[PDB]
Amino acid sequence: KVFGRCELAAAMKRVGLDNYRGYSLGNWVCAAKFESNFNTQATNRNTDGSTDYGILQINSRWWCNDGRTPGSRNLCNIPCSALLSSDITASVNCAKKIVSDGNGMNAWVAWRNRCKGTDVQAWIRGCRL
Repeated sequence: KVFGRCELAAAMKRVGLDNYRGYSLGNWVCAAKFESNFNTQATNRNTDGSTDYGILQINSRWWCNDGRTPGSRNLCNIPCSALLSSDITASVNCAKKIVSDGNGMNAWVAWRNRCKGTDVQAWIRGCRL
């Protein structure tokens, strides 16, 4: 599923992401935009052989098990395919573990390079949340 901007904002808020660990909703919507373009089915392979999954492009090396990443840790206890669902709950739950990880949202390279320090409030502008 390809979410609309405000639709995703509302789904994320409902599942408790707004200000989770100090990160406003605009941060999460911005990250989804640049990581997957709001598409739950997005997958991208990495150079080390691991693969990024879903709306938040969660990496198979540490977070999920895709059965093809030798030595993956699967810290979120889920098959990576679960992250491609039209229901963002699993992705959000795993993201909550990642952001609590100590590095914050810097774990997401697109957030660091394209969202960090920008007026992320523009991302939820006009939405009825």
